[PDB]
Amino acid sequence: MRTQWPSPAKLNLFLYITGQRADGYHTLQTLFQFLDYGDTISIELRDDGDIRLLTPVEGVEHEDNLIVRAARLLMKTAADSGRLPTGSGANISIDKRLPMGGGLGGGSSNAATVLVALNHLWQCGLSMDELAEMGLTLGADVPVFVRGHAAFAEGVGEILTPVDPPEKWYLVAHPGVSIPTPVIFKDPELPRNTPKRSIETLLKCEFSNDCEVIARKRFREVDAVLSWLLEYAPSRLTGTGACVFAEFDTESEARQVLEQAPEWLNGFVAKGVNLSPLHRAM
Amino acid sequence: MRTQWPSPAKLNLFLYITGQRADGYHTLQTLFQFLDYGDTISIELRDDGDIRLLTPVEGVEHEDNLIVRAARLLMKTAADSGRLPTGSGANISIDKRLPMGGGLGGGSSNAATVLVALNHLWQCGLSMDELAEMGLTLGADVPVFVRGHAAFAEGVGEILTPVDPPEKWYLVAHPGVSIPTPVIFKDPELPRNTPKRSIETLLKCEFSNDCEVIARKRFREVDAVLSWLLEYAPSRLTGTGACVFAEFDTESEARQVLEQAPEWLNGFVAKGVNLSPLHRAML
Ligand SMILES: Nc1ncnc2c1ncn2[C@@H]1O[C@H](COP(=O)(O)OP(=O)(O)O)[C@@H](O)[C@H]1O
Ligand SMILES: Nc1ncnc2c1ncn2[C@@H]1O[C@H](COP(=O)(O)OP(=O)(O)O)[C@@H](O)[C@H]1O
Repeated sequence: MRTQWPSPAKLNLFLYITGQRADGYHTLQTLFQFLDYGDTISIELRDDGDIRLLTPVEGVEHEDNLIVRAARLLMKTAADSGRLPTGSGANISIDKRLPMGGGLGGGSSNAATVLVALNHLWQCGLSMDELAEMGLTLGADVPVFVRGHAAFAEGVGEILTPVDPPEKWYLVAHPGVSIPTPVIFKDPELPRNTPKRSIETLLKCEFSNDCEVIARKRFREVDAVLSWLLEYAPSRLTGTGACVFAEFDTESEARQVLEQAPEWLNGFVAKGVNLSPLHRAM
Repeated sequence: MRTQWPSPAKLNLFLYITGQRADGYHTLQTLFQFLDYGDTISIELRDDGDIRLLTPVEGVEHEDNLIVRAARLLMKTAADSGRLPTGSGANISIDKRLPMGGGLGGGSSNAATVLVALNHLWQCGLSMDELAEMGLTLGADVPVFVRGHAAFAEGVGEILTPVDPPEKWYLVAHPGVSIPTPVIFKDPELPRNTPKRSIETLLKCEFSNDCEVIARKRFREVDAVLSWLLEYAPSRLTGTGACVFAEFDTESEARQVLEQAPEWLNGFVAKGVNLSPLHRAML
């Protein structure tokens, strides 16, 4: 039989870069909230051990797809501890709505959703801790999606504390430019020394994204989108860009501004949700 | 009173790059063993809450030193979970023998030793898991040093399985070139698709380091050292370089080859040990 599984977007409501190790990896303090909007993943079980992604994702080959990578990692990890019933396989299809990149975390969401879904359908019986561990090897943000709650992330992205930030409505704009994450993280002007602070401190401070000053400066398209939206509401970069979000108390106000937006904002409106649509449909 | 604390070197006996995430981070499968050789960190407790590093490290600012970063992170973490006695502080001095970088893990080791030593001396009682967690925020290799045993490391460097590889003797050479880790990791020709395999598979395969082919080609001083050493013994890059190690069954044979070595090898000899000298001193 066929099952459907949400793969929501996220926003980083705040993102602080606390340090960079000698190998180049940046430590962060960041707050994740889900959008009630995203991809939908359909799965049909197989009993011949095969994994198939039936829907190509534009510009990614089958075996590099995070969906396939996640399913094969789960398969291999389970099998190595005798947790994988013989024949365990799946046909996987994605209704893909989230942009590629943008800082909405679509790739990580897809991998989280696949691990959680297949763990359940194959009855591998892995813990959420185990799924989150494994997921972190595939994408920086997979653990927040696997665990399913709005969360303050630190450590190397593995330390997650649930929080319940305001479930606002957002106008999420996608400036017409591609920003690969390394492009921002290699920038010499990137802040990399924001003081580590408590969740109690951060939650009461003004929210900002340390990547924003850089993305705005290097990419005119982000500067244009941000300038346009700040005339209406507090608006920030999510992830390492390019996407930018404007916060509103109600759907009507968000959509009021959307209807005034130029086409080049490539905007949509969605509500922040603290429990993931994945886990909710569970 | 003054206590002394080993901060040993490591070698990666093998290092496989299994993948790279969208954010640029590379996942690895690698085997660590310690050297019975390294830095020594001396600590004197303070009761006024200060942290001082009395010995500056070449080219590294006080507050950018991983010794200071690690001491301050523990203090904050203990204080906020109510596990730091009032006034806990320390004077810290390092007898620094390890090169800067080189793939011997000196910075990570210094940070691990500080965490372990100050956790013990201030009586905070943080677990090894907590100390390894904290440590991984400071350096990629801190967890192996905190947990104190030769180990197979995977995950994002947090998943450590004890292993007992052969305690060989090594001639460790330092080609005369600086290799920042990011330069190797950003290279387009670096392997990033080595199949993730089981520890049993790995332990019974030929050992290699996926970074070596890049380091050799970009920095021919590394190519020189490797070529010279490979005439005498199996030899490989450690970490992302520049250091290269050659393995030997005995100290005599290793020092015999050292004796013949040209000056530009900048070599020393040390024995691999599976229990960290830090943890051995604490027995
Ligand atoms: N199913 C997938 N969805 C999105 N990106 C994918 C997928 N599979 C592989 N990728 C690759 O990995 C990157 C992930 O980017 P993104 O969609 O923002 O996800 P995330 O930010 O969660 O990693 C993309 O650049 C893309 O080339
Ligand atoms: N006490 C320290 N010893 C060595 N390196 C340090 C120290 N403090 C900071 N560093 C930084 O770490 C890098 C060198 O790394 P290395 O000495 O091999 O240890 P590791 O690679 O394990 O951090 C340099 O960029 C240096 O500036």
